[PDB]
Amino acid sequence: RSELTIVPDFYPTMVRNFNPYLATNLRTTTDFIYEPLVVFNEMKGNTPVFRLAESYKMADDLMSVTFDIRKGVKWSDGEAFTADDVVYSFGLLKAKPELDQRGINKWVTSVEKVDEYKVRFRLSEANSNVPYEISLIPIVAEHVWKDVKDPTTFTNENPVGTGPFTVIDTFTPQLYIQCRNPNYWDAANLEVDCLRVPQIANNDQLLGKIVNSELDWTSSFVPDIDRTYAAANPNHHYWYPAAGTQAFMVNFKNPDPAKKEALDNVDFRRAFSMALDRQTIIDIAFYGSGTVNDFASGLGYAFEAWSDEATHKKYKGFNTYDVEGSKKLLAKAGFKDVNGDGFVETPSGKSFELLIQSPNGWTDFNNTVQLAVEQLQEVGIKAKARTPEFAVYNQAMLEGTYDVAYTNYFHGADPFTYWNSGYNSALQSGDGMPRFAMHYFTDKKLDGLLDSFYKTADKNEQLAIAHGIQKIIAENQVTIPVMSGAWMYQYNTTRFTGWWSEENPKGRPSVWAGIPERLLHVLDLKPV
Repeated sequence: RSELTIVPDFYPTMVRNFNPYLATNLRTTTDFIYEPLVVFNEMKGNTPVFRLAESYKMADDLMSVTFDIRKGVKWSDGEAFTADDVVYSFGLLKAKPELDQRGINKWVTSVEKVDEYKVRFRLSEANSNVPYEISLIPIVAEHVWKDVKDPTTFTNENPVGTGPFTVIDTFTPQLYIQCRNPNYWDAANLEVDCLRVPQIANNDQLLGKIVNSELDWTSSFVPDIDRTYAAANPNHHYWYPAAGTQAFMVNFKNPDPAKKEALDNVDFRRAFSMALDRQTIIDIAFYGSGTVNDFASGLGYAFEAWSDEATHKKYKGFNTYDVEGSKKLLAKAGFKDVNGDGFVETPSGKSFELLIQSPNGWTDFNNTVQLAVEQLQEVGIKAKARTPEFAVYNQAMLEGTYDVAYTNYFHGADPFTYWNSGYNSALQSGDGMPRFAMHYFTDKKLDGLLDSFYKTADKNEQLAIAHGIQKIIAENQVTIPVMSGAWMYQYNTTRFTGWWSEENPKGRPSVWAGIPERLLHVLDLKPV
């Protein structure tokens, strides 16, 4: 019996709740107990990997999509998994919207049974991203939940699932073990017999247990990891691939004529970007946990699959640490120190200072701004750090009164979330809008491409649209991308091999609930 010790989440004690539809539950329910129809491998162009369903096909009008259920799949209790399960699950969520955590009801008007192994989702809007959203919704057993009078308080203590681990072998306040689904449709590929889940309340307890080498799969913050964890045992490894993008946003409509002259100048934005030392920002402010983002468009290495490598190379130098190239571009653009103070004045000769914002209390971001100031000072740009409370920092962007601001962004399964929220001109106005697109740069074509990204299910067409967005953003150096966050993930080779890593980058390696790829990952694990 091979047991794999995982820590998808911390708890003060173990409470037996495997209801996939409750916010508060055990983090080994989704994916392990209830297998999705499809798991999209986001790190790899968001390519779908077929599991419970064999295939899906959207209508050319993109108002509906059908899935073909794989035949022969059984619930850990022996019962057959069919379209009836899919139809029931979505109906349950449609009728009791609080069970719908992801808000899928927004997209799916109804789910109908085409036949025992084929289901059709009817949509309320043309959107080729719906199959991806559908994949994230857990499917339960109709023959079981139909008799569950209270799905909102039901704790599902003796789960009947389609996933690889459905048997609750041990359950105590300090530990629970979830073992192999005896009717698992893909048992041949499952070599791990059980999931050993130890109770760990916080980072302190985890650190102690992880350095002692008693864990296999974790996704927790580990301080001074190379010294504390890596050096303790040669079987101690970790891989932190790229995540969400972080950057400095410049205000194109700065109300100060002099500052605008600088910010609303593509060459100055490029100089500003070449002065930054990205790798140092990651190593110092983020303790080495992050990835350099030298994409002028901000695409980032989490989506290199979507990148037009030619557009990347062409502007990559404007997003690489280059002190003398910076001083030179500024010189060529007319930004000269006519005052004699060591700081560049605008080309029309006006003096200026740039206030760089970061929310009060966000230490890593605050330190990043401080480093940016030092670095900008080396090229003649006069900047000063400021740390207003988030509300003000946020209001200043929505009101367009700020100069420069460091910020992170939401990170989707593909580049859309970043590009749309960060650059769609329609998001720069209206009441209740976030700060993400508040740089005030506008381009009718760019918006056109963003709004068409999901209006085609033709991948290559969509891919072309991606390249189109990338070129517009990169050539205008709209913002100054700095880095990509890190996906936390540590693995131990003492008991298993096959782990994903920089050398074997099959996908997002984290063990957290919310990372569907963890199912495919556990399936690549082989005991030692």
